[PDB]
Amino acid sequence: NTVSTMILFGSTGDLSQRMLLPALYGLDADGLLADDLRIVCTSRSEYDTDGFRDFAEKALDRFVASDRLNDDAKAKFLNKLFYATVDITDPTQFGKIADLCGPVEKGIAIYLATSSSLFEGAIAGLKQAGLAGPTSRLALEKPLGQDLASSDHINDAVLKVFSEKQVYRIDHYLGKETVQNLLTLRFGNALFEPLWNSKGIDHVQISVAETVGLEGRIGYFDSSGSLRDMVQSHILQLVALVAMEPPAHMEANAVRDEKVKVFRALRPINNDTVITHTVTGQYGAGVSGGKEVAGYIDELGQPSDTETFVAIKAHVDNWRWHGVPFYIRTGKRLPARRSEIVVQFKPVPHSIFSSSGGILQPNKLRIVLQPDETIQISIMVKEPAHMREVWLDLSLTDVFKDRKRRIAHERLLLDLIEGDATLFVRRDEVEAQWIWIDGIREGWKANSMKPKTYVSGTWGPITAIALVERDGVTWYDLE
Amino acid sequence: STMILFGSTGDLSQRMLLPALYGLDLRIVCTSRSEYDTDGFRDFAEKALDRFVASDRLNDDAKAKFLNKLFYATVDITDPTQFGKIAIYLATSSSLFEGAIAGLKQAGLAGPTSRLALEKPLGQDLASSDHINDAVLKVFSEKQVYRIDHYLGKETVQNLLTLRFGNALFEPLWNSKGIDHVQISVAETVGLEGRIGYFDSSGSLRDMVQSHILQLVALVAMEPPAHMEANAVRDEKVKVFRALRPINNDTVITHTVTGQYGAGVSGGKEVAGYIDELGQPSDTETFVAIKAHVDNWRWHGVPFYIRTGKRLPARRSEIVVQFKPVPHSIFSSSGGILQPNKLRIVLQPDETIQISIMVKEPGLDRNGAHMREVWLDLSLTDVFKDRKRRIAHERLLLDLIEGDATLFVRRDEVEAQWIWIDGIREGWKANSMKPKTYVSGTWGPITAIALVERDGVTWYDLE
Amino acid sequence: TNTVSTMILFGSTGDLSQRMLLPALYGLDADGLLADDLVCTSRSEYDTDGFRDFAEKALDRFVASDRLNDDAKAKFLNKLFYATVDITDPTQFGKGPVEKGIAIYLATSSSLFEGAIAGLKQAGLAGPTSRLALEKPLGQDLASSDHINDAVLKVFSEKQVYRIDHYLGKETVQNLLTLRFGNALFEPLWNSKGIDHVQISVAETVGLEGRIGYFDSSGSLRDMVQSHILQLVALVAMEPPAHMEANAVRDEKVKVFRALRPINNDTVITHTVTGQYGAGVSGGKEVAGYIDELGQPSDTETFVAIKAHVDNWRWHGVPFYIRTGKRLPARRSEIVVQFKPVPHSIFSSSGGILQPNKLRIVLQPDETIQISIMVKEPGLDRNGAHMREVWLDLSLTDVFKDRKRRIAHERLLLDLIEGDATLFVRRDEVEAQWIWIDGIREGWKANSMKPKTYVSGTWGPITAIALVERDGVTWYDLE
Amino acid sequence: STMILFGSTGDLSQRMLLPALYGLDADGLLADDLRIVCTSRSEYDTDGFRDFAEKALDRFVASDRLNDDAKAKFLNKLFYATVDITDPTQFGKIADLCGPVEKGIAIYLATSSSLFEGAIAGLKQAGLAGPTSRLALEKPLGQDLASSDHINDAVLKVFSEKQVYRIDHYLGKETVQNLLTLRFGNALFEPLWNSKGIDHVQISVAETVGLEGRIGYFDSSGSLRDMVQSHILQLVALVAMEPPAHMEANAVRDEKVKVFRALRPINNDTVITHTVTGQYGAGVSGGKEVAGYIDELGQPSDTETFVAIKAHVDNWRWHGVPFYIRTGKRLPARRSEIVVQFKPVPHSIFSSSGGILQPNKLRIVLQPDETIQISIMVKEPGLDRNGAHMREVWLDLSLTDVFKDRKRRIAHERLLLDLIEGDATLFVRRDEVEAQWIWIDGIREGWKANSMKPKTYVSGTWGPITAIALVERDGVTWYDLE
Ligand SMILES: NC(=O)c1ccc[n+]([C@@H]2O[C@H](COP(=O)(O)O)[C@@H](O)[C@H]2O)c1
Ligand SMILES: NC(=O)c1ccc[n+]([C@@H]2O[C@H](COP(=O)(O)O)[C@@H](O)[C@H]2O)c1
Repeated sequence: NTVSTMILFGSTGDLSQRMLLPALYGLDADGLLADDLRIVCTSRSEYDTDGFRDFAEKALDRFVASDRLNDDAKAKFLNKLFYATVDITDPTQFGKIADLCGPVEKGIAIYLATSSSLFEGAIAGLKQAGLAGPTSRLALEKPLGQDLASSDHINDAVLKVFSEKQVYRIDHYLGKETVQNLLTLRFGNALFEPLWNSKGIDHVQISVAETVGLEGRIGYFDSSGSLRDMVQSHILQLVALVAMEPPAHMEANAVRDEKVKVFRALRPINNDTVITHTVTGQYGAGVSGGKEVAGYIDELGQPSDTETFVAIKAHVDNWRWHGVPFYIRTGKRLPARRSEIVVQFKPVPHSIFSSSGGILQPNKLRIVLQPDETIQISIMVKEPAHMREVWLDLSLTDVFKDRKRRIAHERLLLDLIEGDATLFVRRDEVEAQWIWIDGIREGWKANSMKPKTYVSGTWGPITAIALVERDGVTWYDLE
Repeated sequence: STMILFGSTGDLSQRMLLPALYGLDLRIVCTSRSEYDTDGFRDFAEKALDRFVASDRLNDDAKAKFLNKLFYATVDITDPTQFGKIAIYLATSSSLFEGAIAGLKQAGLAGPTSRLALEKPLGQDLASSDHINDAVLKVFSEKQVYRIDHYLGKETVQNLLTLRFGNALFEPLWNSKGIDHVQISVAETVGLEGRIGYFDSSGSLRDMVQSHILQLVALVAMEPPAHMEANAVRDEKVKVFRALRPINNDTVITHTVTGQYGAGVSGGKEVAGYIDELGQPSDTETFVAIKAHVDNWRWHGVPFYIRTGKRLPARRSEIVVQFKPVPHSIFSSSGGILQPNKLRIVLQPDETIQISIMVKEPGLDRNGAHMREVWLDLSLTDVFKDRKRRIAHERLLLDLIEGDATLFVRRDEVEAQWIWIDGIREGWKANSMKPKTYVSGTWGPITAIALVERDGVTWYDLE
Repeated sequence: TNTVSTMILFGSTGDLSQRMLLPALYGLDADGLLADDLVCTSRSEYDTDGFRDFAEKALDRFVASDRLNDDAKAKFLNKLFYATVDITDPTQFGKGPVEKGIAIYLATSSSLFEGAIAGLKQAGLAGPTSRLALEKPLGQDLASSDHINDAVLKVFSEKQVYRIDHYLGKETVQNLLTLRFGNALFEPLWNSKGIDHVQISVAETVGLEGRIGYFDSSGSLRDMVQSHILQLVALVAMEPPAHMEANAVRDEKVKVFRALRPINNDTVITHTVTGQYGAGVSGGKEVAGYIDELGQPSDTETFVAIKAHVDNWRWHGVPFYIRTGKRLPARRSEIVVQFKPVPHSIFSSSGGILQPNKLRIVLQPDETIQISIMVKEPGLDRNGAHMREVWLDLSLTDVFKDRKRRIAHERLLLDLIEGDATLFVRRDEVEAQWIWIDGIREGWKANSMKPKTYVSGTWGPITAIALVERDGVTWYDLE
Repeated sequence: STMILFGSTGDLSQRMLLPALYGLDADGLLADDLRIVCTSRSEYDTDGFRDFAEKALDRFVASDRLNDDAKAKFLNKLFYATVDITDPTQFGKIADLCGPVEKGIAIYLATSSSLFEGAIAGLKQAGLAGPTSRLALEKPLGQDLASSDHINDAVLKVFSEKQVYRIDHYLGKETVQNLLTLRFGNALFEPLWNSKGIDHVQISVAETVGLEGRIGYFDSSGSLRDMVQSHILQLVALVAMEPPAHMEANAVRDEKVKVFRALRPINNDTVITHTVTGQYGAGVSGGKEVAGYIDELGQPSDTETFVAIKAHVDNWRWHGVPFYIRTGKRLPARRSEIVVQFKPVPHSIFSSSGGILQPNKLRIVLQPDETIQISIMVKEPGLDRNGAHMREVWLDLSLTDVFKDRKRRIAHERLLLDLIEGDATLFVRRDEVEAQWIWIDGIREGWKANSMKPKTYVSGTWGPITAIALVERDGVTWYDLE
């Protein structure tokens, strides 16, 4: 089902230069593209197809890794680069894109790199062009909704023209190689699944932490907040991958179908539940990176009711996971850039050792998705009569230094060209994720909850550290 | 106080025990097959003191102290008058014990407050261990007896129960289900020097499987005690050995393979064959391998693959628990071996724990998407650069000083070992089975290589 | 939510509108479940006004005697209508309040179903106000089934469609999930570890007599395994729904349907068996063979037998033995989960049979759940003491004497007047059912498997007992 | 060979043992050569007291087993000499009474532990002791562990442990014997027999009667010493034991002793929380008005007749699983039974629906009937508007119905035959006894320092209100049919 005609919308955007064109050339330069591939890039600004190509070369030079860069391999990729100045608002403009496009039976992959308000106009023009017709796919990587209603608004109006199979919603997460091995680690190994239940598993937690701020995306970040921005998709995907029941086989939908279910089955957070289970944290002026950094209001310059931090004790309510607290924690201006997963297991049924002897420490498996990728499992070992909880450590980066550090889109981009792709979100996953997330905002918006701030680099609001510790567990911290 | 190390003037107590004993610092009495002087025993100790940890010997004023305080005394072990030339260890052998035990006690008196450590196989047939034990227990106290397994005291052997029972993840699969087979391997690069004749009567099997490994097996297969009591531990090991599937005269043909180290190379030098070194024809098995079966609710149908040898290509000690594979491969044929997870701990050669894991390879939606096996390492001897890599024997003497057997073999344990062992012997001897020569530095007879492979399993090689 | 006062009946002339549907409806109105204000169209044209006489003939001799009463019948007789029309002719179909919902029940054949849609749309009956139910044997091939389904879908929304399987209404079939997931003892055992094989048997003493002509089309495997027995497999293997939802439960069956090991053309010689009932004894009486009863020589199976495999985490490697049969020794539908034997016999072989535990759900004619345990016989023996297998028996027929509900159909039917539809199948379910069964038929046709004769009343072809025998498994029978 | 019944005048001998022996004679499991010599403390001195034994046969033995002709064959194997354990000098009369040493002598002390030691001293003078001689004892085996040990120590000093065959009446009943067959002869249970899958265990011996003619012996001990140190504690070991490798006497025991060694100490502190005591009180029993225990005693009474405990085995398998023991006299019904409540379903797929989904339960009634059954949830049949109904149900097995044919025989006949056989299979070991004794001695001390008072319950009532609350605080209840 590979597509030899693809159209790049929003080609004027930073993402297309920053994450799209470099990924493409990276696929080119290695030969994953059928050389009979058309790529009709479209932007409002005016450039000659040879012209646009020169702009792309700048982007390729300013973004593609130097080792990949080759003046021959760039040129071979540019001769598959064709552009066409078009207004969306005017559907009559699209026909010029249509003439460039390769025959429909070969098919068209339609990337949308714009704003969700701009989505509605563009789809209409394609049908007159004929690009709207089946044999056309469609990817989306935008603020395509903040609540259900918009997402339903945006999706319902799309599903009018295409179908779910045509739609390829994309999550930057799942591009990540580390995110992907997680299914392999759980289902390529038979030790984890026996204990991957409510019994022998005590608490689990997610922490996507970053020192960076909302530098540049502020004003636009102020609309999402950490919870709309990172946890809505990115983090709930981690939960799905870690809690999903296995599919019978590695199918796009069957994999999705289990994640969809995990999204569907979770403890809802209600009005009364939110004060107990939710924590907010804005950023105080603080020194981060050894350099003093300004508060959120400092940079924002305006009153703001957005988070930057979130931390939620979620519950998966399925036979397997019912009653296992899932402790989420994301935020900016944190002590380290370290996204990580810690599964903590229930302690041994009986400590047959002396009370004096080191208290047993529950076995825990830790995976850090970013920046370093490592997998470690806690154990107890008698010391050369005492013990130390010592770790069985492994670094993926050490394991495969040679493998190329491809970009997260290079991979995502091809799945879309190749055929049905499991790394792309579905409406069923999308509606459920809002279901949980939305209420949370409405319930705590209805509760006049206002974020408790911390000085930047403080590890977040004190109110947080107690959400976990009033149940008796601590957030994993390096020592 | 005053001890007696009968056979301290020997290899047993020149590197393994007495050289290690330097750390164990009372007047020290030591018997001697080569009966030298008081100062000379210290001088002989001083050469062994030279063969000790460089830092600990250099730091110790003990080497000066050893010259300062020393005891030597014609052992006269055979003589009823073997004594007078508090606790004595029998660094002697089973033969150098029975008469030795009878006479050493009589000259200085005996009864309680006297040591009783076999420090030996202390038996050939059951009757040997039986008779020899029986005459001891009727003359000592059961608490006084300290049968010694050089291994059990080794710290790496010890953390197993902490490993096994301090960790939730290992036990759910530790079953008949969830384990495909277990694998124990005692390797040495060395041949036999000066011990071949004693070894030749004993056999490799008797020297290591009966004492060094069977305990290891218990530690690996035993059901836990309610609490970590000396007898609570031992009572559950006894349960293991007594649940060992007997090797009949029929089970020996298919389930065992004998070997013998031939002539070859070891490292950068080349060594000669075994019998030629002996100078007399030997039918002793330098190398033996067993397909032991333990039958219990937990394990019935889990093969235990034994392997200890001499002049082996490399010396390594470790256990390979290979787990029963995933009930289903949720992936396509094209990507991933999906090789079974295994837990491996190096023991005597180095202390490390590693678990086999399978991780998806960095990949793009190419036609092939393989997942590679990866291991989680812990260097038990690299994280504890603070803890002294102190010898294993040194600690056991502390337990003797306590007078509580924290780790000494029990008769009800021991008698379980021979009954199984001797059934291999009486049996395969009744079938006229003979040892197979193997090149020095190779991996025993090729008859073994087929023992592992008729099941669909292979031994463990790092490469 | 039906707002429905109108019922549509097709195929009344069949031995189904009389034996099951007409008595079923008798209950729906004789206990206040049918509105007082609340049609009969014949696949075979019949003289009219016969039905008021016909129901008394057909019902009296079909409905339960205790249930039967002179009064209840008159109201039912009045409500009933009878127009003599032909499915082949659309104009006939046109010859019914709009406000009342029209619910269309199709008790004809799959081929006749398309015509009914053809006349309804044109007669004025098909309406958003119309809900249509369809018989279980719809289609002989996935493409034929997909053909009819696609046509109905344009005419009717999926919700209006109510795909019928009578097995899903049988009480013993319904509580199967309650048995499995309302009880924690069963689930730990329900895995590749702890289950040796599952064993299903729908047994029948009666060969088709009137229906042989229509049967010869659909093999015993098509008539029963496609719908009835294949649902049983879902209930006995389906992973738990997080919550019981009509679609999620159907969704999880679909997952089970899709995880069956493909019976190709190479796995048909080894994992399937066909049979045709020869001549023998039925009730001390001599009854004739298939080919005698039906003159045309035929390769049709009056008996089938499968060794199906579910290849997921839970079930990979657990054999599934399915044996629908005609002219068999008994009418006993019965699932027999046989569990893995003790990991070790800590008991001497001489005194121990140590037979494996078996969960036997008897679905008909008697409701009788039971479990088998081995218990020591009471005697004084110094050695080799004997141990005897014993059964813990239950009787849903004896325990629920008070509940007193006669038939599955009345619940399913009433449900269509209610519009619930949880029992009714879903399209995605249907199509995964066919593709698996279609392969088994194609492989035998490509592999030229021909039914073996079995004297009528002998469990089946000798070949079945050997399909189990090679694997050590036997066919459970009361001994 | 030759049997001796020390304690011959005992009511227990009259009902439990003399009927059992008749059954062995009737079935011809008893040698014609074998002769039984009985010494009774206070009555029926004449050898023709067989009539007194025959009286015992009538009021106790089953009619079908009873056979007028068969009695005489048995009674003319009965030889009685009046003897006093306290005076050794009269032990001789038991000797000079058949008892050829080569045939050998099987000695039964239906006497109390206090009388145990004295009887042994007479036998050694009589030449009864040492070779060719066995020895049986009884359930109490001493007031305390030191008390049992002092009597114990001298037994092994006199006969080799091979020859002591201590009797725990429960171990040997067929329903008690099957337990291990239940546990390890099937694969269904053990997946869940752990601290994951189980809510709690419940062992309960109930009795409609009080103590009559047993009161003087009874007020020395108490119900826990009477039917717990030996009986109910054996049952606990069988329920919680890790399986043996293969079914050998010591292989079974060595794990049972561990279950006893595993149990957590009640201690002085836990008794307010884990111990409930009762004193049988005047009321109804059997439909009859029966007298209160103190009034029957004729003296103040500190002994329970009822106890209820929250036992804890602290091993890998059972750590933290409460075991609710409850043995009583004048309880509403006679019925020994075990109820395993399995930990409830992990999550409910039909949580919205009304039905409770009660936790599964394995019920084994050892007495008075023999029965195993299983709690399962199954959907209630209904036509449902919206919402669903689920009713719990029982999978039935009446062992007696399954094997009615095989003769039903007294546990003692199995227990006694092994004695002549010289078999220790249903006979307790000293290590078994000490572990049971230390636990009991510690609860008794805890009761002593806290001065707990048996709390009076009515006759025919479910014990004291104190016991119901101890079960209630967990949420657990007591199984009561209906
Ligand atoms: N007893 C029955 O007649 C019965 C049973 C199961 C399915 N069906 C199917 O429903 C329809 C019934 O038509 P007849 O009543 O003419 O057989 C057909 O599609 C038939 O194959 C009938
Ligand atoms: N039913 C019983 O009498 C019974 C039950 C268990 C043990 N015992 C023991 O047997 C002897 C009974 O003697 P009495 O018949 O005088 O009660 C005592 O040692 C007693 O502890 C009696």
